[PDB]
Amino acid sequence: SVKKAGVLGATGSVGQRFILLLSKHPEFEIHALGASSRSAGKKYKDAASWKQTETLPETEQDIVVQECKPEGNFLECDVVFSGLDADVAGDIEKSFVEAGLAVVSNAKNYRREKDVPLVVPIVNPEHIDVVENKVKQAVSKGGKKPGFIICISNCSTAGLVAPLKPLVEKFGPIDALTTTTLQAISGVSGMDILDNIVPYISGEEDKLEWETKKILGGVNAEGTEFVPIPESEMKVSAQCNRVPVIDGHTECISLRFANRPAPSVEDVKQCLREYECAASKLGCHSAPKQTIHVLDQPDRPQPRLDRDRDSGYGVSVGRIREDSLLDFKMVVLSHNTIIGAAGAGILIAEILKAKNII
Amino acid sequence: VKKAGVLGATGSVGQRFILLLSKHPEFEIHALGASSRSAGKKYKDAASWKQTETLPETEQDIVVQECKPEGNFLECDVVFSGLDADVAGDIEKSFVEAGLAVVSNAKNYRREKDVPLVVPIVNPEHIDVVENKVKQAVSKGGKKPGFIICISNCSTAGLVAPLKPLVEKFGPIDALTTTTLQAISPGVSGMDILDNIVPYISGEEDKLEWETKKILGGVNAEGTEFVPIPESEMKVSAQCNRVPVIDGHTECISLRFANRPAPSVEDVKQCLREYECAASKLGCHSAPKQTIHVLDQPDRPQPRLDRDRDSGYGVSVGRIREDSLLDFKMVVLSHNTIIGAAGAGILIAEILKAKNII
Ligand SMILES: NC(=O)c1ccc[n+]([C@@H]2O[C@H](COP(=O)([O-])OP(=O)(O)OC[C@H]3O[C@@H](n4cnc5c(N)ncnc54)[C@H](OP(=O)(O)O)[C@@H]3O)[C@@H](O)[C@H]2O)c1
Repeated sequence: SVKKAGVLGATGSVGQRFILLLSKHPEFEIHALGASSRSAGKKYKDAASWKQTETLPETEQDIVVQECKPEGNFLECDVVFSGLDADVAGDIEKSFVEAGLAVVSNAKNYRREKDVPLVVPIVNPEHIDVVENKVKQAVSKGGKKPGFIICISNCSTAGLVAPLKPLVEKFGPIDALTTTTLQAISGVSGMDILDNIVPYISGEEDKLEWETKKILGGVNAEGTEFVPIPESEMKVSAQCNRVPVIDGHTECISLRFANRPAPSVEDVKQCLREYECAASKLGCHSAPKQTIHVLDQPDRPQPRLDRDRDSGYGVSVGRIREDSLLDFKMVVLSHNTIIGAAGAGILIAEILKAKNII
Repeated sequence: VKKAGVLGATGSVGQRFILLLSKHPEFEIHALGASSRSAGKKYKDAASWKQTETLPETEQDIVVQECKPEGNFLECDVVFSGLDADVAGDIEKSFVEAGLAVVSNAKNYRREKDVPLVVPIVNPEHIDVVENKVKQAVSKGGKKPGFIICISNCSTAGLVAPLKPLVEKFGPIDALTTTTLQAISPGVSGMDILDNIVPYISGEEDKLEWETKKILGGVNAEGTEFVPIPESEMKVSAQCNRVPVIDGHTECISLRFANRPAPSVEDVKQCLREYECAASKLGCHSAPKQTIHVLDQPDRPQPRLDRDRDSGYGVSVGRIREDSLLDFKMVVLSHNTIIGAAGAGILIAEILKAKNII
């Protein structure tokens, strides 16, 4: 069965990738596209300075970009993805929720809101239960389906937590966590980055440190709001860097378990290679069976040689070994195809589709 | 005016030694050694000049010699070594036994209990072990005994440079992380590194972890051997990466003090600003009096923006801020001219000469 999909901020970078993906999806129909006044009225192909290495089909190319209001075609969408600029996403997404619509957003605005799930779909799909219970209890009493928002974490946060989930399931809570990122370009000018390193990405470290606590966190007794891992319970230290690499974020991570003793390296590696995410078990269309590709070569993963090879995995993980300060260190290569805003967004909608929320 | 030898003169480290010595009035380039397939040839005909700056042509005409203590090598007041580790142990041993003063970049003798491992802007006082030994041999036999001082690689020197003043002021550091983003400056081809990250430098993390504890360690009661900091009292975790950058290693670092409670972030910044290395206080020519350059901009240091401008400091240090796991984190940029093998070696020779060990 085909659900109708809308895209807010459709002309932007993340918006482009949303439409590109949904275009190949057998379960979704691109029904409404939204951007600013500068774009409204134009065919998508004229509204968007297309920056993807892949071209878009003609039928999607001719679709007329609409204003970002819960109106006409947007009121007809079963799910509304959002890559809106944060300057406008606040007001707009709220009115979409108010109109009773299902919003899956990459905007940072509502990420830290207490009743809003912050979801890396290959890691914490269970955090969606909060909206699931709200929705299903509302409709069972005969009332109108409330409308809600689920937020998509960034590629960097998603890369950090991805290997952590199986490890936390098997060996219990992680109380200490470091990450130094080596982040790719995919604005950053050639002037800024060529033969250079910028040891600062604005807001990225606070994002990384705070979001991971919510994603790996829990819910309050009333089951309506999220209770992120408190600071006394888990320390997270991020250092983010831009590097002269076109595609694929690398993270050099360190971790310690709260429960003693630490497992063995082989148990850790075996845990990571064996993990199947909840979304795969639900039978979701865009979910990877295995979310992690464990690599044994001592110089792997590398962004350039493992980008395509492992594009079916959430992350590639290499150099898993015992640490000198915490328990283990390892190297993580994110894959945009799976854990990128667009890929994460579609999977959330599939999870919503299964479980009958949309 | 001291006469200088260079072993493994044709290699990357040898080239840097020769170049830097030619710009130095206190030294005379007196002997050059390399492989037997180089021996008997002018230096320009023996070497593939991989440097940016060209050599004065009078230096180019120097005939390279076999790596043996035999002719011009026997008259050198200091012999610098840039031999590969698979032959260096044999040759450097011969030189020491011939009575010569060896300053080596090779790894072979670094872990020896009696051999100083020196980052001369950090632990020049470790040379006192050699000094007292030479003092002992003069009283006993009349002649100098022959010795090795080992030079730490640029990566270790970068880590330890800002730590020295901190430890002097606030006491020992019991925990320390580093993720490095290391410049090209086996080799490393463009094919490996361009538009890519290589999360592995062979032996690098091991050296970084072990050598730190010795460099920041002490001397036994008799002043005859080195007592590196016990593993339990300083946990050091390194994660080394190669990036597409020509010159200037970046290190993303975290540290915690053993002495509780921690100083403030303001105390730390000013401690680094006020540090003047002891080699500068001795009057050594190559030692930077402003050893550390702290930068206040949120996006600095950057290798390409700061490598020429800060080429006369040991390190530039930026983004000094409170940490959430350990006490503080910060971004460190190394300056090869000062703390690289050649620059470090010349400074050691300057200290040796000032202290009459020659
Ligand atoms: N070279 C140029 O002239 C130029 C132009 C655009 C972008 N860029 C660069 O490329 C990047 C791509 O942009 P982005 O996706 O990061 O962010 P963005 O374009 O500013 O915003 C993302 C999406 O939000 C929409 N939007 C913005 N303001 C809106 C409003 N007031 N009401 C409703 N929708 C609104 C945009 O549609 P609209 O397309 O209608 O604005 C776009 O689809 C930018 O960060 C920028 O650096 C350069």
